[PDB]
Amino acid sequence: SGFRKMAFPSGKVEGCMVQVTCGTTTLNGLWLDDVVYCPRHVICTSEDMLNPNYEDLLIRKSNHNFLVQAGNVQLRVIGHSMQNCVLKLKVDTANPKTPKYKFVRIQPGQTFSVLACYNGSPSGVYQCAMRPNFTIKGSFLNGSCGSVGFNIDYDCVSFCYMHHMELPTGVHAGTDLEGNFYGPFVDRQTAQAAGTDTTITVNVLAWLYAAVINGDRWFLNRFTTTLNDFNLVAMKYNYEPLTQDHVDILGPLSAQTGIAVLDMCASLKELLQNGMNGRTILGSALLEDEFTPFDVVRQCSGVTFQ
Amino acid sequence: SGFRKMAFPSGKVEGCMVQVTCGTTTLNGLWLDDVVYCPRHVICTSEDMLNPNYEDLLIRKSNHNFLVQAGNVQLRVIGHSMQNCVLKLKVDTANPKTPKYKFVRIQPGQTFSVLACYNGSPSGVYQCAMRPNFTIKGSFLNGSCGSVGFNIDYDCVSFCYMHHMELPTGVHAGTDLEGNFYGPFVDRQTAQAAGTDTTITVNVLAWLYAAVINGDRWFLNRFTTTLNDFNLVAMKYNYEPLTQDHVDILGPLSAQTGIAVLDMCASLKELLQNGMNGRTILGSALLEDEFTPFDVVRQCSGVTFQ
Repeated sequence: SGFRKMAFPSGKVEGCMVQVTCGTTTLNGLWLDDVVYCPRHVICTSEDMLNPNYEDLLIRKSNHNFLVQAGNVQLRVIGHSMQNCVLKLKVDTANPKTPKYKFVRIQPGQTFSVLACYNGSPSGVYQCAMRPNFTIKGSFLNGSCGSVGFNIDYDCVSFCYMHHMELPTGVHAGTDLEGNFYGPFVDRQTAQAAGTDTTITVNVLAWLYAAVINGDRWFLNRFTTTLNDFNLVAMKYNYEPLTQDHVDILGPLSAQTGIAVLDMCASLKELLQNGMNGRTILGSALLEDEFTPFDVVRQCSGVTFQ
Repeated sequence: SGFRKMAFPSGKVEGCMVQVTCGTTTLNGLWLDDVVYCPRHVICTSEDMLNPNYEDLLIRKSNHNFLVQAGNVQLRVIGHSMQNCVLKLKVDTANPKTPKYKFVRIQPGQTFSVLACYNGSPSGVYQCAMRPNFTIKGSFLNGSCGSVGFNIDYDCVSFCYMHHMELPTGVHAGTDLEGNFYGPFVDRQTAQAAGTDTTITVNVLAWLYAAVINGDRWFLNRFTTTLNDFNLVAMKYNYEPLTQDHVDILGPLSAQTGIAVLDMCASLKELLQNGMNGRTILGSALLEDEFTPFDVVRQCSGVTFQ
């Protein structure tokens, strides 16, 4: 029993992290097979970041200007390419630790693990959600760019996120592994607005189900509700609206606990309109939205990976 | 910027996890060099757990009764030994992935990462604290026993915890890697009382300093206080008392932020006596005590490991 914000085991990713240096700037890269993926702003100095012309800047750089380092071994860059916002640095040797991997573009509200790295060296791992406004509330210091987010199917690592920027508001932005930003952000040091951040309702419901499974039942209320009437209240508290797809996704959790999804919605609705009155749920005084319904089933059923 | 409950990268540990089977029971083992460490109650059936005579039970078991499996390879048990509450299963092959390691007995209030495993296969990693009552509030399903907790010095893994038991209260108990339980617990399925759990005050102060560093300053109050007067209030709220050693440990955080330790104590004292009034600190509505002063400096300075 018990419930924790669990990250995926990071080993399969740790062996893919390299240090990329272009000029003075050094950040992290992802060494899969014979391509090193890293943020293209590695080619930028502090001045260039304010208004970078990446095509022009990249053209002033040559293969020999990129120093890729993995531990105390050096990789030779035999080719460089820019895909949207990622640099593809083709090196001469394929990473012998290359796991079975997938590149995926996740949707807001999905969770993944981040391996936070500095100088190509892992410092820690934590689980987070892609906010509905396509930011992440991470922990990234200077030099952590190129840190990646991932999910692990049993033997297959799904890379979904590469860190690029800390917005001036202190939240973090990045791309998928094809270099396409999540959200409306660009890799330039300018003020950039993230949209209104909403709470991921289906995740909160998932976590409520986890709370029931772990014995926290006090929020099971006397009421029920409709999906239309629930969404009316959720809109007021900046919760994303619930769809039938979300109900369908919560099906197994409803079956395991004997609590229909709309009955849990009535409990959540009451939690929103009346708060938690100095009480907790799974140790939290706030409603948690960084567990998907799949995270809950995974943790409550103990699925493992390679 | 930003702050997250970061776990250590788990790769160095993942390659040490094996599956141990004795009779019907299967749990996790730790394969270091040529010794597999696992909970001795692997030799127990469900009935034996209520009143196990481990010496007698172990004597009824032979080397060929222990099936150690790592992936799809089998390890041959060439010897078995019981050290306090751990079984030492000497196998014929030394783990080629054996990291530089240390066995350490940590003190209550210290943090470490747990690699939660089932059938010898990693399912997730999370950071936790050893409570002052020598329990841990983990996430362990059936078959997760033998999961280990660890810290990572740059290249050296310090194993500090092996999971053995979920207490009937749903909290978790285990041993160091020499088999000595943390706390007054025994590995038998009987009601076992954990002491009063207190909040780890020096950790809460560390996390306050992290909050200042990350821009959460509203709790910096108009007051100051003495170490004697602070401990008077902390005792009322089930906070462990603060020593000069704790003050000395917080020294660097005090230097970085320009806030004397006793001034932070006055802020914490006010937080205790008056609550947080529906406000948050680093995203939390509760005071967090699972970051040590070293965790904060580590995360705020971005120290890395092998």
